[PDB]
Amino acid sequence: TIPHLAIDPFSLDFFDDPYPDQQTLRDAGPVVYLDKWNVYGVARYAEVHAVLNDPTTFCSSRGVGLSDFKKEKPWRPPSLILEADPPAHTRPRAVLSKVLSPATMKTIRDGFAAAADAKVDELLQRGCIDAIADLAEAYPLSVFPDAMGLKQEGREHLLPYAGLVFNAFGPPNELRQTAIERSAPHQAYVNEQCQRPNLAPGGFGACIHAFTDTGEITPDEAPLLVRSLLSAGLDTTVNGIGAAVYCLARFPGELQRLRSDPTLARNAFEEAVRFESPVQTFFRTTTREVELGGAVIGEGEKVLMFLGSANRDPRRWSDPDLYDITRKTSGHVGFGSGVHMCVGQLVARLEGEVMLSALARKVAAIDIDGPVKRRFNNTLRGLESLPVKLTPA
Ligand code: HEM
Ligand SMILES: CCCc1ccc(C(=O)O)cc1
Ligand SMILES: [Cl-]
Repeated sequence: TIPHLAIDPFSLDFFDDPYPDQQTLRDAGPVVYLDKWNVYGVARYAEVHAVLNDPTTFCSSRGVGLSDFKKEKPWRPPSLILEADPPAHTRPRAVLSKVLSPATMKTIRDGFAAAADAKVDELLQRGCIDAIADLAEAYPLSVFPDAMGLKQEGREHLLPYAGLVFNAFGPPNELRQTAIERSAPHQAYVNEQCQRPNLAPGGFGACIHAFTDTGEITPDEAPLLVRSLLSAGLDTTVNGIGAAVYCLARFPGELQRLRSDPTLARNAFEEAVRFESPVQTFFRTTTREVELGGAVIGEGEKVLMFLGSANRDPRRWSDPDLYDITRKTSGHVGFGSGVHMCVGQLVARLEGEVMLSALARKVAAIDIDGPVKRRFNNTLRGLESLPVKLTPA
């Protein structure tokens, strides 16, 4: 039989410090039932990995939030990629893979790296800065909207829209209800920018539209795929970079190793994604009765995957609660796993790498010098404010 737990993984108490409850979730069994929301939960690495890698049994087209699209109306038209299963998923996935391809990274790296170096030089002139607003947020804002081909006007709607998207995967708690209440202006802005004439030549948005000539997607699919990048492409990186800086600030020995070998920048970022898991949770819906970790789950049930917990599971990781920039990080599930594994992962890693490279070369110490404030969101883990003093190398 499956253990029933009263833990609310979407409560502010949980967000404030999820680690003890995540252990309780892992140790109760391979599959638990969360009475608060009437969903199954898997918090160990093995089951999270298994669920992610069986999209046939554990589907996405009934939503990857708590809401079951078979029962309730989606809050916005479903994503053609995140909220689709093969074979409908396959061609939109291929388009985004090509738009954000290894070859595409060559076209943006120079500019992304220059912007990272410039940002760190700017911050060093101030010394004492907020590593969230002034760095984790400022840097992606300085490169990603431009890479998308967005106009300047209205960009202030991007972070609010993303906060909404990520809150909306949650249960109908206050965070979700308030986000949806306030959604109209952000939706209006984002939806408008997804149209072809509003996306600058050569940018990711224009490229998605260009693919409508190939037979991979129709012209009416392009705006929703642009919408995907404007939903997933900014706030994720904000929280990833924030995570990495927060790790370096707390683990000075690791900052020193990074300074000594800046080639560790990419793995130092990857390890931060594992360690903090800025994207904490996703759901699937079962398409049949299924046996998972000795437990039987009926058809049409929501299954909550704890990515952050999987990334700290001692059954998989040695010293999971240590930040180690030379850890073998391959296998972590912070970007997911399988057919939906983050299609933007090369952009995320590029941003993280060039920022950590800039810090590695320019900064001697990162010392927290004010109160740290956490930001609460149904799906994202990260900080509201991280006051630090940056000492120049
Ligand atoms: C550190 C930064 C990021 C993290 C931690 C992250 C995390 C994730 C995760 C866990 C998934 C899997 C969702 C699932 O299995 O249902 C995912 C998918 C996705 N991500 Fe990322 N992401 C990041 C950055 C980005 C960026 C920069 C972009 C685009 C520029 C992006 C676009 C997408 C899209 C479109 C999907 C859906 C892919 C599919 O359904 O096939 N993400 N991401
Ligand atoms: C971690 C990224 C989560 C995510 C992925 C895809 C979408 C979308 O296609 O709209 C929105 C959010
Ligand atoms: Cl929308």
